[PDB]
Amino acid sequence: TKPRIAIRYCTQCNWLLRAGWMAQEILQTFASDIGEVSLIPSTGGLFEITVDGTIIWERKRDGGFPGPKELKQRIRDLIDPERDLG
Amino acid sequence: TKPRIAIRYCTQCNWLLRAGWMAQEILQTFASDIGEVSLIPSTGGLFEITVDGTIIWERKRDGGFPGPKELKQRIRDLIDPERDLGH
Amino acid sequence: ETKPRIAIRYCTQCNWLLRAGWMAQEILQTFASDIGEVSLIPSTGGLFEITVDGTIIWERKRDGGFPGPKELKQRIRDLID
Amino acid sequence: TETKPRIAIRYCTQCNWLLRAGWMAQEILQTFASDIGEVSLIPSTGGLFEITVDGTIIWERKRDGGFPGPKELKQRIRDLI
Repeated sequence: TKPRIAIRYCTQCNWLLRAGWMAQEILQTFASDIGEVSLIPSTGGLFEITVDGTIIWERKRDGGFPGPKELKQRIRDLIDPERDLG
Repeated sequence: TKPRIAIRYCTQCNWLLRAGWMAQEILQTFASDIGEVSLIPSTGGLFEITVDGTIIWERKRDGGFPGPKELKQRIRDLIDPERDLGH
Repeated sequence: ETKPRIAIRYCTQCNWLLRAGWMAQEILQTFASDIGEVSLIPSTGGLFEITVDGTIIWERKRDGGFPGPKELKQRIRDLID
Repeated sequence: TETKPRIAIRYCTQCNWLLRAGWMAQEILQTFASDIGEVSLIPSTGGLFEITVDGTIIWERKRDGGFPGPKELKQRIRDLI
């Protein structure tokens, strides 16, 4: 059972591009280790990324949007903490 | 009920880019109307797109990869064939 | 020794930015080494045209739509390699 | 400057920065559309990540401390234009 990642993003805030980019950054790094990445259109300024239900990022709490390094690290810390990302 | 869309794509075939693009084309067109689009890393030359489990594209069956028009129309046809897409 | 410059002109209104950006990435993934740049150029009514140093390798009307990634990479390969 | 801005994103190809460069290109073009002349994606070497407008640097990896978020990227472009 490989982990499942969800990205909930506000459609009218035009956050689809950044959500899709982040999905592709995740899949490029963790291709063989994750089951899927789900892009979930949402409303009202929501931007949230979960790994099997655990929030690794949420816009209000985390103060914006993640850079690729910090996103990969937070996913790694949950699914494969021993992996060196460089 | 808002459908779940899944795109299964072969990781080692370098098909992430096209899978991600199609996900974006789908979400851009059907924003509200779609529950989610899942990108599902797969192996062995698989490229398959399903709408709530119903196959709307598969590489071997359909002879390659879909253009954005045919992709959008196939999804529309499955969710409400009477819905106009302008376009 | 100067590297080819590829341009993708696309209709802004037709929402063709997504497919243009995707093609730019398919091109740079495959020919990273051999090309100098890929330029995305927002353009007017119904245009979708790809050029390699001015040479047209795809136009929407004349080629009957939009290219699949194999026939895009092959047409570039033929011109640059 | 009286021509439409030419934007260029030079990115390290061996670092797998194509994804993030193509993404920023799309963010820029989605926001500014035909107010931009072009966004050029330029395969580079050696950890380079540089964004210019008509040749003026508005972002560089080592002096700006990494990679821009969409909000700041767009504003720096807006500032010049």
